[PDB]
Formats: sequence, C-alpha cells, structure tokens
Amino acid sequence: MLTPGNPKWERTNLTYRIRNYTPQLSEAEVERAIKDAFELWSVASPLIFTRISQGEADINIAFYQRDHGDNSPFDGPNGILAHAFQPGQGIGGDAHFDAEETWTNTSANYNLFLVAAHEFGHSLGLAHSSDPGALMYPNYAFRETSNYSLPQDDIDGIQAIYG
Ligand SMILES: Nc1c(N2CCc3ccc(CNC(=O)c4nc5sc6c(c5c(=O)[nH]4)CCS(=O)(=O)C6)cc3C2)c(=O)c1=O
Ligand SMILES: [Ca+2]
Ligand SMILES: [Ca+2]
Ligand SMILES: [Zn+2]
Ligand SMILES: [Zn+2]
Repeated sequence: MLTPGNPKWERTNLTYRIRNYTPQLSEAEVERAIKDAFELWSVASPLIFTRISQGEADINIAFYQRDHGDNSPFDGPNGILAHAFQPGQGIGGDAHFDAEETWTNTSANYNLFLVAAHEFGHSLGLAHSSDPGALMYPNYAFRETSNYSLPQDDIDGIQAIYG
C-alpha cells in the first residue's frame, strides 16, 4: 500500500495552506472539511498538521479548472475529482481539487471531506488499496456512518511508513 519508490516525508510536523476556496461551500465549511480530513491520519500516526494562511507550506491545497500548470489537467464535471503528488519538496505533497465539481458536506456527490482525506493519503506516500472498505480503495462511494474514523487497512498503511 506504499507508493512506488517508498517516498516519505523526513519530518513529522507538516504545514498546509488552503490557497483558494469553492463558491459551493462557505469558507468555514471548507476549512472544517480539510481539518477533519487531516485529523483522520493524525490520530493514527505521529504526523502533526499545522495550518498557515500565508507563506510556503508543505502541502498546498487549491481548487483548479482544466489546465492549471502541472501538466495534469482536470476535465469538467465528474471523472477525475482531484489528485495529489507524492512526498517531496516543491509541488510534492500538494493536493488539487477540480473546481467544476459539485462539492458538498453531505452524502451527495461529491463530499469534500472524503475526497480530501483520500488525496492526503497520496500526499503522505500511500498507494491504492485493494480492500473495498479502505479510504485508499480506488473507487469513490460515500457511506453514512455513526462514527467517522480511518479504516484498519489505512491505519496499517500509515503506520508501516511513519509508525
Ligand atoms: N478514482 C478517482 C478519484 N477518487 C478520488 C477521491 C476518492 C476518495 C475515496 C475513494 C475510496 N474510498 C471511499 O470511497 C470511501 N472511503 C471511506 S473510509 C471511511 C468511510 C469511507 C467512505 O465512505 N468512502 C466512511 C465511514 S468512516 O468511519 O469515516 C471510514 C476513492 C477516491 C478516488 C479521482 O479523483 C479519480 O479519477
Ligand atoms: Ca473532473
Ligand atoms: Ca509541497
Ligand atoms: Zn494539479
Ligand atoms: Zn487515489
């Protein structure tokens, strides 16, 4: 469940910055989605995520449309929802979300919190899992639950890299 080449962060204290927002949600709603997404991984590893509002962070977060400078363009409604780069400097670890998607905080397509949590796995060095119940499973499908926490397969994956 590790990204090929075993690329990992050499530090456990990471910073992130939300570069822009989506008009479909309030700023407060986007911030809460991102915060909870990171909290999923933090409670199962030594990783600490610190938000900054200016300057250069380790993980940049932004909403872009079509061609946006990294040679991996988005494609309008549905299809590619977002993507993130493996651990590293520069664009490494950054996560981009397709601005043409309907972003929600409900079970309707597409829940920001869920897509983000998945993307951050890639930002930390995790590959896709073959376990249909894992956050890192290749296919998106929202499941309403009484309590939202990181599945055991994802826990094993994050621990196998950072302990
Ligand atoms: N495939 C593609 C994309 N997505 C990105 C976002 C994304 C997000 C999630 C998945 C697979 N996982 C789920 O659909 C999913 N995982 C979990 S873990 C978990 C839950 C879920 C879940 O509901 N869905 C809910 C209950 S919980 O107690 O909080 C624990 C796959 C994908 C693949 C693209 O973009 C693309 O092209
Ligand atoms: Ca898309
Ligand atoms: Ca970066
Ligand atoms: Zn991109
Ligand atoms: Zn993925």
